[PDB]
Amino acid sequence: RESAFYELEFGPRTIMTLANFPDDVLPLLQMESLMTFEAMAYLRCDALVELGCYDGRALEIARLLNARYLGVDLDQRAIETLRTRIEREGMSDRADTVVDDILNHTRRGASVGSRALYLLPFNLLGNFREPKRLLDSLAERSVAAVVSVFGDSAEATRVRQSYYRRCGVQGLELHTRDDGTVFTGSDGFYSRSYSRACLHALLAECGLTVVRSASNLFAHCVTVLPEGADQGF
Amino acid sequence: MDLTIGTHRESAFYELEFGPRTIMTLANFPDDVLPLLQMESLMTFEAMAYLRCDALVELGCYDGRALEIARLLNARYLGVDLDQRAIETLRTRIEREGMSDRADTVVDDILNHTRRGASVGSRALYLLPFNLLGNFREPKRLLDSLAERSVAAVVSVFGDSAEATRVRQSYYRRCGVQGLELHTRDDGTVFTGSDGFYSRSYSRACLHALLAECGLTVVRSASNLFAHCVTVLPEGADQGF
Ligand SMILES: CSC[C@H]1O[C@@H](n2cnc3c(N)ncnc32)[C@H](O)[C@@H]1O
Ligand SMILES: CSC[C@H]1O[C@@H](n2cnc3c(N)ncnc32)[C@H](O)[C@@H]1O
Repeated sequence: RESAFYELEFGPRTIMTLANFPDDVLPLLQMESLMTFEAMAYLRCDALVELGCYDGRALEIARLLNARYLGVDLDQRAIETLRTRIEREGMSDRADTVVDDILNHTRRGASVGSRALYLLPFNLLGNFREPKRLLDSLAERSVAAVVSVFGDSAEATRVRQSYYRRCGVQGLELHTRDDGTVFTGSDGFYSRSYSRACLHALLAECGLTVVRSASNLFAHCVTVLPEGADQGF
Repeated sequence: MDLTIGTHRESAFYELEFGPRTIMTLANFPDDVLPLLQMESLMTFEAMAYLRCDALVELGCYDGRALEIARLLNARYLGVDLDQRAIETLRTRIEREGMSDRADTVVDDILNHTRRGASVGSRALYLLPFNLLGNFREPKRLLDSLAERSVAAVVSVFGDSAEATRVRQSYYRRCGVQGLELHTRDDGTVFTGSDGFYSRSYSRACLHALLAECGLTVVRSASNLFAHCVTVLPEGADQGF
């Protein structure tokens, strides 16, 4: 199961500590941040729900839009950092956190605001062997999602190999596929990249319409609407 | 006549072989640096769209930390840095992302560029990212130079909160700044180092006062626990489309 590696004491910390990031990770994070900001404005989302938020990697986006924020992560320590930041930034009335599995939240959690955008950041979707389970759950509590994945360029694969080595992923193996590159590790680590075509196809199969699609050397970022989601203001 | 007079100007530390690399390597960043970088990225993106800037000039761009902003707006981009290795990385990325027609780089002192450089596009926004302004003991000459080739600037600085000062101390130690000293001041804490390293933070009030003294009007101001980011217009810059 996808949650196995991130239930390990230092699974999340090793993956999300900036100290383990090659410089070339930054353009993926920057594209995703800008797309999330623009999507929330255009689709009139009053709430941002960040799945796998760690220490609140998208909190600043909600802050600049005066939107509600919910961060969901399994990492208790990273959530305490986020809780402290929310308090010190005077955002207690607008921002909250939950320590839970993201699938528990998407299937069972209460609504955040009236029009919530769900962010799947920094290749979160790529950590799922069966991603349809997560994508199918989004429609219930959201009018929109932003999905950020690693691409399948030679440079993307090289950056990822360097990244996952620095994180100290054990039994790290590279598996070249048609529609992306899969990395596996011995402690249940799983991460795949996506071709633009494979990502679009997967999203269509789960009833998610692509409104915006951005690509750089390292990443694909898409803004999607559920089929049957209200498109109003 | 004098052995070291004129040798500790802002450019001195960044003319050292590994000066730029040590400061701009993402691995040396505490996690709490990321909200500063995210806020300035969002403000730069929004400013360019609203003010109809067709060009982004990133001063101290390193490997092209704001290239993605220009790319997502289909804007022209110029990256200015003293670091040849980081500019080479940026040139490769520009080629591979098919931006050779609209993105360029210069290896030069940012002050040489702002004083003597040709215009970029028709309406350029100048980005002073990641506390660049704070590396100057006397920043007024840089701010005074901005009006000539720009209709707008985004200025990103560390704030003077207890947390900001602690994050900066951790950050500068991870960069391996030698003889690191912390100088507490009301309007922004100053860190110094052995090889000419100088970095100050700014209070909201001090940053606003400095910008006004240099004829730069704040039109948007954002703050978090760690940082202040402002969008400024020069007094007399055209504000058309
Ligand atoms: C951005 S993907 C990595 C981050 O997402 C978090 N994460 C990954 N999978 C889950 C999950 N199933 N439930 C909650 N948080 C998760 C990890 O703890 C880490 O902070
Ligand atoms: C964001 S401040 C650090 C970055 O700005 C660059 N930088 C600092 N001062 C100058 C300067 N005077 N001219 C050019 N690049 C500079 C450094 O080389 C580094 O990439």
